Amino acid sequence: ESEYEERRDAEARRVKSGIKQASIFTLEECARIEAKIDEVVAKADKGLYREHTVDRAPLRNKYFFGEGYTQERLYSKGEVDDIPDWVHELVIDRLVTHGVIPEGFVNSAVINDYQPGGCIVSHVDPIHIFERPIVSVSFFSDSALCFGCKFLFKPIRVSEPVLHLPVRRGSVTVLSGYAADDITHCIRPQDIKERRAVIILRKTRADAPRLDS
Ligand SMILES: O=C(O)CCC(=O)C(=O)O
Ligand SMILES: [Mn+2]
Repeated sequence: ESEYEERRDAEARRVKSGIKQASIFTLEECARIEAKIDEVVAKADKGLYREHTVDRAPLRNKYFFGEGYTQERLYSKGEVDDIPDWVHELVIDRLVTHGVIPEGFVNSAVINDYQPGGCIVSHVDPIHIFERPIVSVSFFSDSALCFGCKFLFKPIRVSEPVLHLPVRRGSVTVLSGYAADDITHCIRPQDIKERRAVIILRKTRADAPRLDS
């Protein structure tokens, strides 16, 4: 019934207005990047990174490069590891060549690695920390990015998405405007049925607040 359908669809159009998607990477180019992601996981497992580079959760690990953060604040310089050369060579440079982002934009790369059933709770990328657009490239498997969900308790549930955005393996997702600023996004446990990883590429604001030593 409407007005529900009408009002949901109206906001979904607003969200979509701030979403651009690209492919660019072939599946063979994806497998190559996936091999590098596996190398990062292995290196972290051997404890070869700086402490704040690696954050571990039940079904999800995050790997912070370039900049890390926590009212959110960046860590002091040198607390997380530098962006690996392969992220520049295989991912950032490709997106620059294709005009998705300008040269020198990206100074933060985060890899999220999800096991089946993994998720990330609804949030807005800290607007006082990160410039827009926010760019992500997805790997290993197909999934979906949802907008506007609430993660509820008593009992545990995730509410209905305002927008459900399919994200194929190799998909490039570019968030701006409404989709980046005016609504949350998340990954629902139900949309991670197999291992999936994502590289999130961002520019920190020159005036982003930073912890001191
Ligand atoms: O997994 C994704 O595509 C997005 C993850 C995300 O939004 C985040 O890590 O801040
Ligand atoms: Mn996010």
